[PDB]
Amino acid sequence: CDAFVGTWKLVSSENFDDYMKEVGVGFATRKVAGMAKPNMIISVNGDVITIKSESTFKNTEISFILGQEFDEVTADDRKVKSTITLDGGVLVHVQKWDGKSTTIKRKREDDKLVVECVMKGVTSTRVYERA
Ligand SMILES: O=C(O)c1cccc2c3c(n(Cc4ccccc4)c12)CCCC3
Repeated sequence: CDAFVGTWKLVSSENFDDYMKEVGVGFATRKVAGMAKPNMIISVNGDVITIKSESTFKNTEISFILGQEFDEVTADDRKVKSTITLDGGVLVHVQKWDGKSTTIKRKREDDKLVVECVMKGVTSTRVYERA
């Protein structure tokens, strides 16, 4: 996947706080993460895709091969098992930890990068446009 390549800035966000809460993020991390307006920088080198989110809150980075599970430390310090695939042009990122699971879909829509975060009954949607 490469249509995802480029530098992206968060422009809008709905229900993210509820999302973080449901995932289990403590209030302190919720406050500073909810107010963050991170840049998402996505690059690809062959089979390795790298995605960085930079913000004053925290900088994070993952690098992976489609279909290969990998260990991740999240901005909220969860140690999760992550598995990202490309499905109908949508990057589907799954995190599993403690028998729980959350799903993050990244898609390209017009000129937006759209992010859908799902946990249990909560769905948060985030939009990012080119910088
Ligand atoms: O829009 C995001 O960057 C984002 C997308 C999906 C899930 C998450 C979580 C967070 N962000 C935002 C974020 C992450 C790293 C750096 C800045 C902002 C998500 C914060 C920690 C809990 C889970």
